[PDB]
Amino acid sequence: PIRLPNPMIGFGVPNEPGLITHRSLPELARGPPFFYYENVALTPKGVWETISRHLFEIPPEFVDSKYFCVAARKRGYIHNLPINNRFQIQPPPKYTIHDAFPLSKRWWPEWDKRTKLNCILTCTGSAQLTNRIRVALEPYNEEPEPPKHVQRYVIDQCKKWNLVWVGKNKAAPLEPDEMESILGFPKNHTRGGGMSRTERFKSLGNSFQVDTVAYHLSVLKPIFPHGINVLSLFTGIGGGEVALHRLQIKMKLVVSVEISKVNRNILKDFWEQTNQTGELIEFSDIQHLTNDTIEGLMEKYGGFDLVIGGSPCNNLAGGNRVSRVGLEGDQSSLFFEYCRILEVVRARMRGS
DNA sequence: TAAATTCGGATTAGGAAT
DNA sequence: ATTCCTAATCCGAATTTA
Ligand SMILES: Nc1ncnc2c1ncn2[C@@H]1O[C@H](CSCC[C@H](N)C(=O)O)[C@@H](O)[C@H]1O
Repeated sequence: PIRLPNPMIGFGVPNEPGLITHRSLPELARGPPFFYYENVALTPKGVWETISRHLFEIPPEFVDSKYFCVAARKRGYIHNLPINNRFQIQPPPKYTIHDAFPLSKRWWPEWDKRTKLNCILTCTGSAQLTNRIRVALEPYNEEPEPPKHVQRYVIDQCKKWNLVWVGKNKAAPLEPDEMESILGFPKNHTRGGGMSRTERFKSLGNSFQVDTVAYHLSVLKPIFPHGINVLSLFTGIGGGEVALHRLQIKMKLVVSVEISKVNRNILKDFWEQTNQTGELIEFSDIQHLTNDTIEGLMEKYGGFDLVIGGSPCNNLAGGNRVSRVGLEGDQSSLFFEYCRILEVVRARMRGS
């Protein structure tokens, strides 16, 4: 049974002890191509053991992105990248609630001792929840401090729904541009492209924390001085593309596979307004992307140097109330589609 | 009818006391 | 090996807005 590390610092995080500069990886796991798989860390029993077995028995690297941003994000990363001499993209985002939310100290109670947000999810706190918190604190506004039982109803619900103090006894959840900034994306990365505000919440909560991924992908910069061909599976709003962009790693070609059209619109928008000189190729459903097209694309452009993606975690997240059935759920089973495409790439890159 | 709103517990792990 | 607590958690779906 894989037991998650405590602290969840992986092979080491900036400004913290325990950095490991060398690991031994199984020979069946060696590149080329380099690959990078991501999923949530807190899965049902036995999920990561199944994932590792299908990804060459590489032990996952579990990192909580609270060591990179203000909001926790416990994820497991399986990859065959070198782990020595990583680096972070500058400047790093704000570390604490005080610095991330400057206007917060006007409304923040001193019995709310949070210095760190919980994980950014796809379903946001209710407006009726903000009211039930405002009504609970109302009968104690001329008292210096409300009682204890009134305090932890508010504190437990603020932690449960990731609420920040925005007004007088007003605890409201994060807005999309605040999620964008914490997740390492530039401002208004997901505003246009036909994305409704509701769709912005779901696309953001499902995405990478760019600084964490960029820290891991930073070892690629000395290896490829002329750029890389990238195979992006389950691209989303392009977390890996943004990370590679901030690392100043040229993207000669990006074959993206992402089924949501507004996500594909967000990526093409990002591709043009960053003036990417490379070519972007967008596919929709991974279940219709045949092995022969992969080989066909690899023969035109010369194989992929990196295969990066994160399969759906719908059936693995603890927030799922009706369909948290594990790796064989209808959406998270697309993890084996990731292994399918990756095996095609390895066939040409390394042989047998 | 796209968009917005609301509410709906269980599964893990760990600590600490039997 | 049990019991008992705190604690975090890339969510679905039914319904109403507009
Ligand atoms: N059948 C399918 N084919 C291709 N993509 C799919 C798919 N089913 C779900 N997806 C996509 O897989 C993505 C996983 S979310 C991961 C996206 C990435 N971590 C980011 O930075 O945004 C989702 O955006 C979802 O739309």
